[PDB]
Amino acid sequence: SGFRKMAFPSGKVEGCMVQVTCGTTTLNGLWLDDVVYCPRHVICTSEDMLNPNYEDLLIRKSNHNFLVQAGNVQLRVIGHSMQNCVLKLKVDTANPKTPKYKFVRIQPGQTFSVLACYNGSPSGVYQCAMRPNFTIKGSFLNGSCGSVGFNIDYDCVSFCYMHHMELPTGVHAGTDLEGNFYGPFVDRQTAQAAGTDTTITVNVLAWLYAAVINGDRWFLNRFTTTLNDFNLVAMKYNYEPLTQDHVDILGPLSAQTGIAVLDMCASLKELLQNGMNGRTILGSALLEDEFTPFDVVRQCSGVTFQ
Amino acid sequence: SGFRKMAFPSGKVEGCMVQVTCGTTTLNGLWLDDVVYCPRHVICTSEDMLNPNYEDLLIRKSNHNFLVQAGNVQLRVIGHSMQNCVLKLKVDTANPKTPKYKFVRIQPGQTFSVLACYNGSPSGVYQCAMRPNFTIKGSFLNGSCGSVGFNIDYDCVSFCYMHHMELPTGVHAGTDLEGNFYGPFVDRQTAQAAGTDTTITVNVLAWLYAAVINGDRWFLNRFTTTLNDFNLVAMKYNYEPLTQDHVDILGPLSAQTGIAVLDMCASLKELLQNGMNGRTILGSALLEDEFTPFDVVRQCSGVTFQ
Ligand SMILES: O=C(c1cc(=O)[nH]c(=O)[nH]1)N1CCN(c2ccc(Cl)c(Cl)c2)CC1
Ligand SMILES: O=C(c1cc(=O)[nH]c(=O)[nH]1)N1CCN(c2ccc(Cl)c(Cl)c2)CC1
Repeated sequence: SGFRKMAFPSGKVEGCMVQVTCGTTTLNGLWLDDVVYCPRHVICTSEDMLNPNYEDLLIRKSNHNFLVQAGNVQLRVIGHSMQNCVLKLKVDTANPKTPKYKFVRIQPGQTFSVLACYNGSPSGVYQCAMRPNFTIKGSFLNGSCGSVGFNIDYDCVSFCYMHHMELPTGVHAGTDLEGNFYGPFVDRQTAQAAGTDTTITVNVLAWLYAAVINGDRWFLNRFTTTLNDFNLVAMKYNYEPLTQDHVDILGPLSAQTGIAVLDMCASLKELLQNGMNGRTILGSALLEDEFTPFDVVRQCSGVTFQ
Repeated sequence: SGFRKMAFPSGKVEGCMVQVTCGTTTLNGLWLDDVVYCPRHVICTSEDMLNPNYEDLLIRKSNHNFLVQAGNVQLRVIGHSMQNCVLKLKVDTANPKTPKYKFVRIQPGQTFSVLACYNGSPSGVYQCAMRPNFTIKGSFLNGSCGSVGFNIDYDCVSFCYMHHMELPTGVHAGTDLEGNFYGPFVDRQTAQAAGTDTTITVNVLAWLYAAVINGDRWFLNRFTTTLNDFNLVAMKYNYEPLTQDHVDILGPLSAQTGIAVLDMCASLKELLQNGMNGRTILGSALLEDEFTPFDVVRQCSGVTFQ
């Protein structure tokens, strides 16, 4: 029993991180087979950042302007190209630690682990969610660009995020591994604003089911509601609307605890309208929305990886 | 910027986990050089658990009653012995992935990362603190015994915890890697109770400094207090007393923010006496005590590992 913010084991990703330097700028890269992936803004200088023209900046570089290091070894760059907002550096050596992997573009509400890195070296791992406004609430300092987010499915690493920048509100923005930003952001040092964020309802319900599984039941009641009555109250508190697909996703947790989804929705309705009265759920005094239904199942039923 | 519950990268530990079976009982082991370390209760059957006599139970076993698997490979056990509450299984092959390591017995209030494992396979990583009552608030299911806790210092893995059991309150108890329990527990399936827990004051203050570093300042005030006046109020709320060594430990965070420790103590005094008024700090509505001063520095100044 117990319930923690649990990240995936990071070892398969640690062996893919490298350091990329172009000029006086150093950040992290991801080395898979014989390609190093990194944010294209590594090629900017201070003069370029407010409004870079990346096609111009790249035509002015050659292979030897890029220094790639994996620990002590230097990797010889033998070609370069740009895909959307990522740079792809072809190197002369295939990474012998390349895991089975794929690239996935995730949707808002999904969770992933971040391996935060500096100078090509892993510093720490943590779990976060992609917010509805396509930012993440990360923890990143100077030098962290190029750190990646991932999930593990069986034996396969699904890369879903590469870190590019911090916004003025202190939250973070980046791309999938094909270089497409999540959200309406661009890789220039202009001032950009994230849209208003909402609470991820299906995740809050998954976490209430985790609470029940761990013996925290004080918030339950005998009422029920309809999807339409619930969504009317949720909109007033800036919660995402609940769909029938969400209800079906929660099926396994409803079955395991014997509490119907629409009954759990009635409890959540009461908690939105009356607050928690200085009581806690799973050790929190706020409603938590960065666990998916799959996170809860995984952690309350015990799945491992190869 | 940002602040997360950040674990150490787990890759150096992942390569040390193995599966140990004795009879019908399987749990996890830690394979370092040519020794596998695991909880000694792997040798108990249902008849033994209420009151095992481990010296008797072990004399009745031979090397071949122990099945050790590292993935697909089976390791041949060529000797066995007991140290306190851990079993040490000598095997015929030295683990080629053995990191630089040491064994440390930690003190209450310190933090570490846990690599939760099932059947020798890593399932997830999370950060926890050793509580003042020598339990940890973990997340562990059936099959998790033998999972380890660790820190990383430069290039060295410091192992500090091996998981042995869950107590009736849902919290967890285990040993250092020389087999000595933390706290007054024993490895028999009797009912054992943990002592009353307290809040780790020096960690709460470290987390308030992290808040200031990230722009959350609403709780600050101009007052100050003395160590003796603070400790009088803290005892009333079940907070650990603050010592001069704690004050000195917080030195680097005091310097970086310009707020004296005893000024921060005056703010904490007000928060204990008046509550948080439905305001939050770093995204929490409770005072958080599982970050040490070193955790905060590491995360708000950017240290990596080799
Ligand atoms: O290393 C960090 C960083 C990341 C973070 O998350 N937090 C933090 O404090 N620093 N930066 C800030 C972003 N920068 C940058 C350069 C050129 C362009 Cl064109 C763009 Cl868009 C961004 C690179 C260096
Ligand atoms: O695998 C878990 C487990 C661990 C956990 O943390 N949570 C959970 O639900 N299950 N167990 C429970 C403890 N058990 C045990 C056997 C013999 C002795 Cl003599 C003792 Cl002391 C303990 C081994 C199997």
